[PDB]
Amino acid sequence: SLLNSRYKLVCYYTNWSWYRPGIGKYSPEDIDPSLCTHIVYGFAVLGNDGLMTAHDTWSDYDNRFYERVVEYKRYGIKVSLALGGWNDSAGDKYSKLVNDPAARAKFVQHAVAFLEKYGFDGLDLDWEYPKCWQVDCSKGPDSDKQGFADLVHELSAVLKPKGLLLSAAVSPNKMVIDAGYDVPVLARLLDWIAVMTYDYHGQWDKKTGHVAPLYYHPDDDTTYFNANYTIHYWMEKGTPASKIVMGMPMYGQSFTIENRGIHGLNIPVSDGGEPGEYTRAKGFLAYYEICDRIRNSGWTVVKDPYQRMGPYAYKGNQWVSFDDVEIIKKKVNFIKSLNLGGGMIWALDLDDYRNRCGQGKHPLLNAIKTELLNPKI
Ligand SMILES: N[C@@H]1[C@@H](O)[C@H](O[C@@H]2O[C@H](CO)[C@@H](O[C@@H]3O[C@H](CO)[C@@H](O[C@@H]4O[C@H](CO)[C@@H](O[C@@H]5O[C@H](CO)[C@@H](O[C@@H]6O[C@H](CO)[C@@H](O[C@@H]7O[C@H](CO)[C@@H](O[C@@H]8O[C@H](CO)[C@@H](O)[C@H](O)[C@H]8N)[C@H](O)[C@H]7N)[C@H](O)[C@H]6N)[C@H](O)[C@H]5N)[C@H](O)[C@H]4N)[C@H](O)[C@H]3N)[C@H](O)[C@H]2N)[C@@H](CO)O[C@H]1O
Ligand SMILES: *[C@@H]1O[C@H](CO)[C@@H](O[C@@H]2O[C@H](CO)[C@@H](O)[C@H](O)[C@H]2NC(C)=O)[C@H](O)[C@H]1NC(C)=O
Repeated sequence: SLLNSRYKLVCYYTNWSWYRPGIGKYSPEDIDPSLCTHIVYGFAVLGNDGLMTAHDTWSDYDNRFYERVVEYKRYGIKVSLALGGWNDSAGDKYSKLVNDPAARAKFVQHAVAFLEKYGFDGLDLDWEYPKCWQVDCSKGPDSDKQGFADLVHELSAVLKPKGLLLSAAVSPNKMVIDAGYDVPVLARLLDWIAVMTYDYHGQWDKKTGHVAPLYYHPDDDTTYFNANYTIHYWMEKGTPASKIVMGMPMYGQSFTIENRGIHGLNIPVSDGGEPGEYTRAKGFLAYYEICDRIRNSGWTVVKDPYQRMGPYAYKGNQWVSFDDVEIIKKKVNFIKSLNLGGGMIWALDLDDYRNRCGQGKHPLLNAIKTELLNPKI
């Protein structure tokens, strides 16, 4: 079992996946307890009073979603609550908090009481990002770095004596890592660091690219935009391998390409791809939306024979890059070879949990589990 192994498999849960039609609906009881060692509930948010608060009272509270995910502690899974996420990280409110010691002191006592009220095992910090607010390093003050480090210390000082966990989801981008993170302090105090080794490329690049390359590719604009560089950089900055869990995407980045005639990497893009029926977000497709396009709508798949990155698929002017089972096995062997703490997925509700594509239920996540449990490297 994963729980008896030397590896973590940290699964993000998202409360908003409930609000999807038909088979895209995901509920707490859809969580497969054999596939995760840790479940992280996305998200709670930062209230205007500087205190953590529920993001969606109808699900989290009225329909007892918090309690129904904390249910999984009964299997020996550790269940944490994540604070933040992309939308909540817009603007200055996390910076205002961490630069104000009085506000941090108030926040910390309330946050631990909040976790204990609902039975969470710990807190996951997902501020995107200290200093580089929503990856704009011109926006935030340098002092976000020390402020975040002191927030992590102050949370640790209250959580650790109670046996509660503290983790963070962190940038894979060199520039953001350098500006936002006091890596030695975080590495010492956090129980794990979930490196978000995905979203390296997307519609914002104005050209096609892979959501989550593992190794450098000769046509890359930089040597930094791949999981191999990112994970080694976190270690170079002072993170122990055992503290790192490597993120893997259960989804793809989609693109509307400018001309249907060329369809390779780095080709011009006019917009995000057309939204999926279930996830309804331009530029984004769940794995179960992608595999259906390939299986039943004739999308053409291009693989990398050197396995530096997963596949992409295209049809007409639509183009999506994503991870398949093959590249996932390669990434998990990479995790094992570096003796990392384990793997992480974003997110439970985006894998093909319903077996819509006939590859079995949870094909990507089961591929991770099987390779993590395989002794050979
Ligand atoms: N009541 C119910 C409700 O509950 C429910 O509501 C739901 O709630 C949930 C939760 O809030 C919602 O989910 C969220 O949905 C959103 C989508 O709508 C998601 O948003 C996305 O999030 C992802 C991340 O998770 C974002 O991804 C990021 O995107 C940005 C860009 O947008 C990327 O940032 C860019 O990064 C690149 C590098 O990668 C960087 O480029 C560099 O810039 C530098 C500096 O400028 C350059 O350097 C210079 O270069 C030149 C030459 O090269 C030199 O001369 C210079 O010297 C040099 N300095 C360099 O070239 C580049 N390397 C860019 O600058 C940077 N901007 C970022 O990386 C990427 N991570 C994404 O954008 C978001 N859209 C969100 O994640 C979800 N959680 C849910 O949707 C919501 N509905 C409701 C549901 O129905 O129902 C109610 O009932
Ligand atoms: C994985 O990433 C690491 C580190 O970024 C690469 O190892 C480096 O190899 C390059 C060759 O230029 C050197 O810059 C460093 O001297 C190496 N560092 C270490 C610690 O070996 C490694 O090449 C990358 N792997 C692949 C397969 O691309």
